[PDB]
Amino acid sequence: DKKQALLEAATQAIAQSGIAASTAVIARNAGVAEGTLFRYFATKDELINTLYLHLKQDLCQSMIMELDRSITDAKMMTRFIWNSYISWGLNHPARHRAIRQLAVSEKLTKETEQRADDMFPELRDLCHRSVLMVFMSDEYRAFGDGLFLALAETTMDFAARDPARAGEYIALGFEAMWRALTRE
Amino acid sequence: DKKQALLEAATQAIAQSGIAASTAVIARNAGVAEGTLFRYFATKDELINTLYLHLKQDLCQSMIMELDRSITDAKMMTRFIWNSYISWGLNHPARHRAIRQLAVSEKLTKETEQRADDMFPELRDLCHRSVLMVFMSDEYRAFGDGLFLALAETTMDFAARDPARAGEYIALGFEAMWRALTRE
Ligand SMILES: CCNc1cc2oc3c/c(=[NH+]\CC)c(C)cc-3c(-c3ccccc3C(=O)OCC)c2cc1C
Ligand SMILES: CCNc1cc2oc3c/c(=[NH+]\CC)c(C)cc-3c(-c3ccccc3C(=O)OCC)c2cc1C
Repeated sequence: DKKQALLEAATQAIAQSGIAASTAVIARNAGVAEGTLFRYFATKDELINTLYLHLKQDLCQSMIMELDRSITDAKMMTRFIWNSYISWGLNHPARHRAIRQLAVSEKLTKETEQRADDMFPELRDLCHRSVLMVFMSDEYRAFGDGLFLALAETTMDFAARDPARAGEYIALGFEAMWRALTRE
Repeated sequence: DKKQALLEAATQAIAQSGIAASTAVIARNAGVAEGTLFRYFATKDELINTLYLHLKQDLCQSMIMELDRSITDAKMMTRFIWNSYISWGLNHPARHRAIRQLAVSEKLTKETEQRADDMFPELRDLCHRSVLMVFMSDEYRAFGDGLFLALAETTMDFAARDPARAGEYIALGFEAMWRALTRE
């Protein structure tokens, strides 16, 4: 009756005031004290590896409930999953604007990845089969992830401000990143 | 001497808070009164247009200065241009953050936008020949510009954090931008 208020506080804080959020305001929302948070989340990073897993879970649980488990085409499957990502993102700006710092902050662990890699078996093998091998290496994977998110968030941004073309931005955005990240 | 101060301040604030940045914080950081800022620039939107041009001219001066005539190959010529642009962004990180948020802000006038296209007449032609027809159009230009800027921004951010591999991020990002925006 408070943990998801200490994550319903962080999301709304990381969002507005960047990875350096003021734990003071944080308390004023979940209604707790400093050590309280630290009795759920040991350190500030654990908070950032857990809040990321929290916000990731939701994003995936969202992306799975729209998976038409029947279609074959790797690109078509990637196209349908891109729709979900944009949807969740438009539905949950603050959430998305918080998962944004997290995936590009480095305060993340390598097990946090396998949590965010396995947590959706379908996209993981799909990427292995579609993404340039260079964006699958240890050295340039984060870069590849960075480009994908920057393209998704740009697509989110335009969709939200011009709702009548939204569909066209989604399709245009998807095709752009597909050429950028997959095999020719 | 105050106008330049206002510009320099507006750059630093927009980089941090986008176009929502306060006109009071801007004046204050430039060591002038908020009333004064508004005698130089009657609206916030007028400030937004001038700083855009200020920044664009600065960015294009760098590109022109570093352009090699000897370059006869089209793809190679846009690579060299890309390096300069990234470099300009590595050198001037707030200038680029401000430039990107201004560029995508829907408050730019038609003349600003026209006068911008026409600072690098030759690169401007270059873009018309290379770039996907759809990203040059009336409806979707602004999206293209956004996609482009997202890619160079992510390139720039990875190169600055992990400079050991700066050259590779820059090359990888160029190739990603090329497949995303240019025609076959
Ligand atoms: C919070 C959301 N976080 C992420 C969401 C992502 O969604 C992705 C969707 C994709 N299509 C569906 C729209 C493709 C092709 C790659 C994606 C990547 C991705 C990009 C570059 C390299 C690897 C991956 C990647 O996921 O590697 C898995 C083996 C990705 C990465 C992150 C961090
Ligand atoms: C502050 C910087 N402002 C801009 C700088 C830009 O630099 C660009 C460099 C390029 N090559 C070198 C790396 C290419 C190919 C396109 C570029 C575009 C561009 C991208 C998409 C659609 C049109 C254009 C464009 O410039 O259209 C002109 C008609 C571009 C756009 C803006 C706003």
